[PDB]
Amino acid sequence: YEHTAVMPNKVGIPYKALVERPGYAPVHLQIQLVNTRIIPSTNLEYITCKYKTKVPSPVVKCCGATQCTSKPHPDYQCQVFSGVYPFMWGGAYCFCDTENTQMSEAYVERSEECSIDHAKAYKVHTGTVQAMVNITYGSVSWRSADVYVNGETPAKIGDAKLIIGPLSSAWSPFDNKVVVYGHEVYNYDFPEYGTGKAGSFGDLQSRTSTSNDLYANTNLKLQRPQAGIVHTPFTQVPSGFERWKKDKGAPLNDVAPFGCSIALEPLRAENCAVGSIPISIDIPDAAFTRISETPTVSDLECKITECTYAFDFGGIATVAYKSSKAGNCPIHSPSGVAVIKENDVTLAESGSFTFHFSTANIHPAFKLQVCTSAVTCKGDCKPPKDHIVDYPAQHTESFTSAISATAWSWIKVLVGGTSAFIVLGLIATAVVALVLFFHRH
Amino acid sequence: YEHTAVMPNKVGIPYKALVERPGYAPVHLQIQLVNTRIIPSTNLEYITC
Repeated sequence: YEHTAVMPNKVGIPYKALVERPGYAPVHLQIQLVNTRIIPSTNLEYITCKYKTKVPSPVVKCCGATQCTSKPHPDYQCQVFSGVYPFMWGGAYCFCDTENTQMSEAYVERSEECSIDHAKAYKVHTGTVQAMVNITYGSVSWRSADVYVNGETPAKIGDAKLIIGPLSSAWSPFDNKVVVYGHEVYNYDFPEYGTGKAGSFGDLQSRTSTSNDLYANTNLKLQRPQAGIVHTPFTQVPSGFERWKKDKGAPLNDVAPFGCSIALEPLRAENCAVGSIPISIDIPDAAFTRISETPTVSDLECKITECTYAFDFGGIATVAYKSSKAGNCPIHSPSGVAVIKENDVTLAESGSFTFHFSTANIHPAFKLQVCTSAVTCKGDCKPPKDHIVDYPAQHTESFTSAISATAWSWIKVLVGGTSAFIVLGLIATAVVALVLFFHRH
Repeated sequence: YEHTAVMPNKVGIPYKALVERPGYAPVHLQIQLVNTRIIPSTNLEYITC
């Protein structure tokens, strides 16, 4: 038997339902989620790290001049300085006074720390969604298996085939372009490998972690060596990756709404709570019993001894039955006013059992069924003493769940008697037309 | 759990109350005084004999 219904996209809260099959006793079906992963499809554009400009040794022409060729190198710079006349250890180096040439060639490469700390630039394209569901029905125990959240894939868990329906919203926390640095991800824009502003983020872009190609602008500029010493001095703007690591916002795993935990190695977005998930589970008939197998119950009276407003299970009710024989049949509340903590019960010959519930109403008006026989429960509830707790809400909050009986009666005379007061005023007009018409004849 | 009330200022008469924690059984409570001493602050000025 198939069972198709809808489910809120929650992790901790189970989904309790009863399957109504004609000619068979109803069975208890419980669905619980464990994880909920949103996995986009990403492609790496480039990586970024701090640079390191190595300077080769210069040639010191003693009497003459040289030139240089445009060597293929990232941010390669060249100049020629004349009349240097350098001094080394042990006297001067050249002989021609005020007629010399120093090379001073510089070149930019990536650092040796680039294999450890780097930022990877990704482009996010919408991908797949998968989750993990816990399955139990009847007397079969809890078991779990991974499913795929789409509209097509059948997942066989246990003996039943479950199709998890698609999400009701395509909301994803990721932007078009994300950057991954170490443990956390960010929503940051890129210079897109063609640009780089020499001090901001893309002053060293390499297409992969070991690429021979390397784009790097760093505003490198060679300066003149001074006073007769041999060195190559340069001048460049500082690192844009180093500047990014200080002037940096909050990561996406501290900013993302709906409680989206963000993991790394397939770049998922775990345990978001948005939308609804439809289901379709084909329960086998081997877990179904006939009407003659189950014991019928009668003479049901339910009394709520104590109720509390909090979203712990703070409502206790005792109900006395009169069954035909001993047995075990599940209980369930179909309405959304109350959820029920236990599923089955130990029946006897005209006993009484207690069940724990958790509502969000001042006056609950739910009903529950035991061995396909209904009984209505009602009572009053008190507010809880606590202000802040560490566990989420087991129930659900409706529009009319906060209205007490005194305030419900107060609005029943401000729209009940007042709207009926215009009925008195309208019929006085309707009879003054009749009493004036009768004056003529 | 915290329970607040008002007891009278009598010595031998015990105060009885029933605390009501929700979800739990009530617990009897009994507070009784033994002494009640008012101690003013004094400073000696002189003695006489």
